[PDB]
Amino acid sequence: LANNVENTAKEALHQLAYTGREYNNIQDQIETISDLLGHSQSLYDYLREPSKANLTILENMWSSVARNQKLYKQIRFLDTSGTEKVRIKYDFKTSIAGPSLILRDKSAREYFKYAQSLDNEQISAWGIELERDKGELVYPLSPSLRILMPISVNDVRQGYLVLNVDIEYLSSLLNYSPVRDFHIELVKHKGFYIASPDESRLYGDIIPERSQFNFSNMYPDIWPRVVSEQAGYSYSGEHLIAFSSIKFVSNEPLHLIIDLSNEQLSKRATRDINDLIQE
Ligand SMILES: [Cl-]
Repeated sequence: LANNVENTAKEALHQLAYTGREYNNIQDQIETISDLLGHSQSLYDYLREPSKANLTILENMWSSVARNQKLYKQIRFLDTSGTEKVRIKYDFKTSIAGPSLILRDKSAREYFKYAQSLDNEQISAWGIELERDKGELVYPLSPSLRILMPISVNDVRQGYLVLNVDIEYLSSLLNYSPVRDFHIELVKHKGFYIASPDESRLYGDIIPERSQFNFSNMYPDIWPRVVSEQAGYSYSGEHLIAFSSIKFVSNEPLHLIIDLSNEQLSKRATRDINDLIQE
C-alpha cells in the first residue's frame, strides 16, 4: 500500500491538472461566446425594432448557438424591469433548442439585482446557484453559472443578456476520465458538493437531508489543505483524497477532488490496458 497510495496520488494529481486545464478552456470559450452574443447584429436589430420578425431571427440564432455550444441550458434577454423578453431553452440529452413563451418577472432574484449593478456592456457572472421558476426550485435540480451583461443602445440600457451555463452538463462532459478511471467531484468554497458520481451528496447547503455532506465535516483535517488552493493529497488511513483548485468564471475557488477509499485503491492494483477496452 504505502507506495501504491502514493503512486495513485501522483496519477490523480496529473488528472486534476488535466481537468483543470479543460475547465480553463471552457471558461475561455464561454467568455468569447458571451462577448459575441452581447455584440451581435441580430440582438441589436431586435432591440432597435422588437418586431415579431426580428424576435424570430434572434430566437433562431440563439437556438443555433445553444445547439452548437451545448453548455447553455438557457439564453435569455431580460428587460430593464427584470422581465424575460427572449428565452431560448436547450436540452442536452435530446439536443433540442427553441424559444419559450413562459416569460417571468425575475426582478426579485439576487442575480438580477447584481446584474443591475454592472456597467453597460460589462460581462460578469453570478456564483453557481440552482435554477428556479417563480421562486420554486426547478427539478431535477439544475445548478447554473449565470453570465450577466447589461446591453445598451446609444448608451441607454435596454436590458440584460443572461446565459445559464449548465454545471450538470459540464460535470457529465469533464469529470470522468476513462483512461485513468478517476471521478472528479466538485466542492464549492463553502464545502458542499455540486458534482459527484454520488448524486446523494449534492447541494447540502440547499437540501436538509444532505446537510452532512460538507467536505469540512467529512474530512476536517484534509479541508485546510484543500482551502489552501494548492494541489496536493492527504491519506487518512481510510481514504486517499487528491485535491486541486481552480477559479471558474468566479473570483471564488472551486475545488476539484478525487476521493478513493481503501477498497477502491486495492482494485487499481489490478489495472491493465485490457480493462479500458473498450467501454
Ligand atoms: Cl425565480
